[PDB]
Amino acid sequence: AQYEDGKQYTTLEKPVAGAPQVLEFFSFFCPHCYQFEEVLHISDNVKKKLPEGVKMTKYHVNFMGGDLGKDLTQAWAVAMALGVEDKVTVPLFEGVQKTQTIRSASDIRDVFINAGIKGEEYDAAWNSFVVKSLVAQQEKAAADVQLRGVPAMFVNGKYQLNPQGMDTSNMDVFVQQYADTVKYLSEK
Repeated sequence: AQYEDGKQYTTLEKPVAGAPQVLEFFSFFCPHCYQFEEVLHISDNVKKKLPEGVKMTKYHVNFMGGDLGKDLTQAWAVAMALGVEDKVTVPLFEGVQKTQTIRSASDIRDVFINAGIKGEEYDAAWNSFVVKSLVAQQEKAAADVQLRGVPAMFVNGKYQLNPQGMDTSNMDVFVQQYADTVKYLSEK
C-alpha cells in the first residue's frame, strides 16, 4: 500500500498508554535536530496538516551535551511552563549550534531574558517543582518509547516515524512525506 509498516513508520512492540497524540523528541545539541527544526521545519509542517483536536507535543532529551544538555532539558521545561516555546526555540538552537554562545545555564537564561521573559519569572520557574515534574515527564516519555536517538516522533503512543524509509532528495518531498505520514498515523 501507500503507507507501510516498516517503510515510512514502524510500530512499537509495547504501545504507550496515555501518550501525547503527536510526540516529538529533540536536543538543542543535535545537528540533525537543527536541520529538522530550523531548515526543514518538520514540526511546523506536521502541524499544518494535523486533524482537528490533535495536539503536537515536543520534549527535550538529556543524553547529548552532559551538564548543559540537562540544563537545556530544564530550560525547555521552563519554556513549557511559561508557554514561551515559540519565542525561545530559534534562539536556543542558534545559541547552541550556530553562534555557540550558549555554554552554561546562565547563557541559556540570557536567551529568555533577551526574549522578554522577566528574570524573577524565569528563576521562579527554573527552581519550581512544576518544572522538576516537567523534566521528569520528558525523561519518562523517553523511557516509555524506548528512545534510542533524536530527532524522533511517535504517534498515539503506538507508531514511530521512520524517515530513513522515506525519500531523501527534495528536502521538500521528504518534508511533505514526513508530514503526510504523521497525518495518516493520527487517523489510524
